[PDB]
Amino acid sequence: SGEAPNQALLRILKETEFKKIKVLGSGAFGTVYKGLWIPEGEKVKIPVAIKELATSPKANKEILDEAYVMASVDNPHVCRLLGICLTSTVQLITQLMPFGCLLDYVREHKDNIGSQYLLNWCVQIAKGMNYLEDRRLVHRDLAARNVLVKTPQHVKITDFGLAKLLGAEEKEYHAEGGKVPIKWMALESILHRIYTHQSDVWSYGVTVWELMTFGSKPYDGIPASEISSILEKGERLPQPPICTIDVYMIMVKCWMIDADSRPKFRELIIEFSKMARDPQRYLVIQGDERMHLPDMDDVVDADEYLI
Ligand SMILES: CC(=O)N1CC[C@H](Nc2nc(Nc3ccc(N4CCN(C)CC4)cc3)c3ncn(C(C)C)c3n2)C1
Repeated sequence: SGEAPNQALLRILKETEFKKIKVLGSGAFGTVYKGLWIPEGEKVKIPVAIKELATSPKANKEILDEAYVMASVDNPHVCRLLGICLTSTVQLITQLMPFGCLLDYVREHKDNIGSQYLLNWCVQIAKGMNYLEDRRLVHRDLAARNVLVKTPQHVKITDFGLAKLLGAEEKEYHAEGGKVPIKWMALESILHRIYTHQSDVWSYGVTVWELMTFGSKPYDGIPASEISSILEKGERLPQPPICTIDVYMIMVKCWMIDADSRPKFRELIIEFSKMARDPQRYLVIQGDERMHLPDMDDVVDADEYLI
């Protein structure tokens, strides 16, 4: 066969199995709800988020593309769809990520986040992305806002509203118009609308910068139309205060002009894993030693060695 059959199950869930309990988020697109899912006859209550959007035939087409992608992934560091409800406007049903997105989380808990948590998040995000790359999937909107927190110890990548699947012999995605976030975009993406796993790596680099600065805005103040010019001249995001040159050098590499010179996600996993073994040698954080939220230099556990 040209390509491999996608045999994922799309699950359809009766409206009467859910119970919206509270708006969680709203704006633009639609709103996201917190709820409970109680499958029929089972004795189980599953905390869920329910994501919708008035009915426009343009919207439903796009939310179903998103369900398609979310239903095709299965990994501890990715959010998968639990199912869809076919109400007048189609709802996506996902597992509830109780602590919200990671951007707001690091802003809110700035003063209580130790280096161990920061480096572990980098390892986990890299594992999710490496998985998405295994599934031949280019995310195209990786950012701190699109990483969610199941616990402070455990995060997952979300938001496949722009994700694209690539043939077994296709190696780029050539996009069109439509608002993409320029400040997380690789250079090739901004000049040529080309996207690859390697341009996800660039976006990974920006996301890591967001975390290290406890939630700063990339090129704060700068109008998007300028970014391509800044980047072309050779400018990048500044080294975060807590960052050793070891860590910042990794961010810089994710931002090479030559996309094949950037690190692979499976390398990002290895490098950050090693740093996670001695956190304080790589991030310098005032008060690090006592923080709480609810030669073997080269040793890597096999679980983190992925080839
Ligand atoms: C950037 C943006 O527009 N967002 C990010 C969050 C939301 N999308 C979302 N949220 C989920 N859960 C959640 C959300 C906020 C909290 N609190 C509420 C109380 N605040 C003091 C602190 C945070 C708690 C939980 C969520 N769970 C699963 N998903 C799916 C769609 C992956 C979620 N999406 C919309």
